[PDB]
Amino acid sequence: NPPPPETSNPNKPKRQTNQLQYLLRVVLKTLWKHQFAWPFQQPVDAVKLNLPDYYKIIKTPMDMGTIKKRLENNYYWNAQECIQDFNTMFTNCYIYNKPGDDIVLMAEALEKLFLQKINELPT
Ligand SMILES: FC(F)(F)c1nnc2ccc(NCCc3c[nH]c4ccccc34)nn12
Ligand SMILES: [Cl-]
Repeated sequence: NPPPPETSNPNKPKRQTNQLQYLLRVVLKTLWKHQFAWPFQQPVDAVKLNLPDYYKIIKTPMDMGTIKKRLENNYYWNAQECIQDFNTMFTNCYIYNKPGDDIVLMAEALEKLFLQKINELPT
């Protein structure tokens, strides 16, 4: 396993915005409770899950546990940065797997719910 993505970086400029607060309170916390959220709540453990090629393929890993901790730690500058992390998470699942795989069906459902929630954001 490589080290997981950082959740703190003292030199990085940070900001609290209404949209980032909404991404944590509403978007993250709703997706987190979905029946399909569990594979995505922590970094992929390639040793535990016996996926020795996972990080041979996936070079920008991302997961909702990392996103949650970034949001709680005030890591982001803006909502778009956080949205990009969600998109990286979904894309990684699609890249490492194949259409029709159970885990891909899970990511597809979560991505549709994610887009539904970010379609309208607070001002
Ligand atoms: F680690 C991640 F994020 F779960 C993840 N991303 N791509 C993948 C590809 C395979 C995988 N095997 C872990 C156990 C498992 C076997 N069949 C499943 C069907 C749905 C969910 C988990 C599984 N886990 N995996
Ligand atoms: Cl601020």
